[PDB]
Amino acid sequence: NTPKDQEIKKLVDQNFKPLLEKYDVPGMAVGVIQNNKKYEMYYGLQSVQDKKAVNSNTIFELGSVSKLFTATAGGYAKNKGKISFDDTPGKYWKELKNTPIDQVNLLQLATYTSGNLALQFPDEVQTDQQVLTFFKDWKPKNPIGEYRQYSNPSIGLFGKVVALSMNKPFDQVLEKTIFPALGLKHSYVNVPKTQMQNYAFGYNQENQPIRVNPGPLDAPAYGVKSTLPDMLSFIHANLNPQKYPTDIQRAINETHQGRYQVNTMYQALGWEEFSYPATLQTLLDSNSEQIVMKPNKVTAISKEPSVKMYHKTGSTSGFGTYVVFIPKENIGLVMLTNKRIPNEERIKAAYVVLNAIK
Ligand SMILES: *[B@]([O])([C]N1[C]=C(C2=[C][C]=[C]C(C([O])=O)=[C]2)N=N1)OP([O])([O])=O
Repeated sequence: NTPKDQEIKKLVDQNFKPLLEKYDVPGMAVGVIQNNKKYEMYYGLQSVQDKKAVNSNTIFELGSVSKLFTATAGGYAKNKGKISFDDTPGKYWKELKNTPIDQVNLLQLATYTSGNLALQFPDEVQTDQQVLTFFKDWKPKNPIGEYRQYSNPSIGLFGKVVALSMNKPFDQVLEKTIFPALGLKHSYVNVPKTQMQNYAFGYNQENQPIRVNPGPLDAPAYGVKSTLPDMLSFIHANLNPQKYPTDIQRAINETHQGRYQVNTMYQALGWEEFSYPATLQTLLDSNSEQIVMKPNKVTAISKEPSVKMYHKTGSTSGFGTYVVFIPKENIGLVMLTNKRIPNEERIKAAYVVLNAIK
């Protein structure tokens, strides 16, 4: 005879709250959506030195969960006929016409299969001129389309091309088109002066306050900041795309389509996809050092499951993110922290909570 809000709170207290003491995490926001009912749980401090509590207004760095907004933007551009995933970047970024990188298509950039792009740009690459020079000087290594290497430059270039195709800088594509289409009110590429009071400090592994550094093509790769209420609205859109206008509806569905497999992990656009029900170990394997940090030969999808679940981890120097949703159970979860904790702890906490809820 316990209300649903209190049962979810108890499960999140049991599974997420102990991670704050264990990893010395100053602040955490955990959100659950089930049957279009949203539950918001806030713990600890957005700023230790200011003694400001995490709340519904607190802005967190999403890190690589930013890639889900880049993927959604690409899906929007494709379904409006602004790009094809069979196009090469040279069609939109003319200075890349007839260069080796112009042999790589947009889908291969978005899904990390160029065959010669690492996690990060070289440290020296900062300016737009330096980014252009990097891609002009790029040469293939592995056969194009065959090897997955998780890469910021790779989806970064996809983002930049999607932006060129819509005649707007990438920050404006998200802030003026995609965020408003998804009904997000407190989501930013650039947090304005009037919201800096709501922008959490991140905390590094010595619990020193830090925020993300500017970097080359940072926005499309890891540059989005958001609140728990906005991230629950984003999960709602992914659970119920039919309720949104055609353009963003088709954009969202585009991001759910598996493109290839690496064992039990299906690479969608931004999202990782699994046959549901998934075992905990399947979800843990998706974020192993081998999958995240090294190249892996991809396979064609040979078993398309009827029922799928989707997740994505995100990290910056000072922030950890995890988002997961299961269409069949009409349920999802968001975790935001202002200190990185191991990916495996995020995945396991979410797994226990989502499997225990009635
Ligand atoms: B994204 O967030 C890709 N990603 C992670 C990072 C990162 C992680 C930890 C520290 C630092 C640093 O100190 O700046 C950066 N940069 N890009 O995805 P994952 O790692 O898969 O969740």
